[PDB]
Amino acid sequence: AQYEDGKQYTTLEKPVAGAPQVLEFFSFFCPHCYQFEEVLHISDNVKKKLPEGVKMTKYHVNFMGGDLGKDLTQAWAVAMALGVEDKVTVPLFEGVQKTQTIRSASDIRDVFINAGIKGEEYDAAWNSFVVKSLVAQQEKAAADVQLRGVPAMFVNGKYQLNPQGMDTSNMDVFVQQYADTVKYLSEK
Repeated sequence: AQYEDGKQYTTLEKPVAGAPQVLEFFSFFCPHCYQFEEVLHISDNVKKKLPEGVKMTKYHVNFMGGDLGKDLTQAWAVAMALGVEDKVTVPLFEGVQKTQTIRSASDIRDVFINAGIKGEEYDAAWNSFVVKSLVAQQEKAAADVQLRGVPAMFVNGKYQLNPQGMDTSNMDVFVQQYADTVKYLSEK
């Protein structure tokens, strides 16, 4: 066929019940994730092609970057709670990988402040139980699929994208193939 299990995607031998429809994992320490988000805009091009009704979820992971890696998972929880993902995603990636000005939890907090989130509001969220349960959700989702590398995308807890089975000569064309594949998997 044109789409083949084991080619553009794989099937989880152990499917995950109740999983989000489209689930992307990343780390702000992850070089290909920087490419995916900042250069390719994968999340965004997938969204523009997703069927009516199907929602998109993106979670941060702990297994890169040690202690700062976990801080970033908690910060990403704060980002989701406040709904400011689209304001902090670029400065967090650039702060970790481009300027390398993010070295502490306080430096992460600076990104939010500069983005216009109030200090008191950031700190309140950071320490909140709603954020703790959001950290929990992120951890559980990665655990459910035995996640050991990023970037990663899963459709309906059943299928995992396999971009290594794709031509990267042209980055526009790769992105649309990736997106068209997610759409295909979402209609399965």
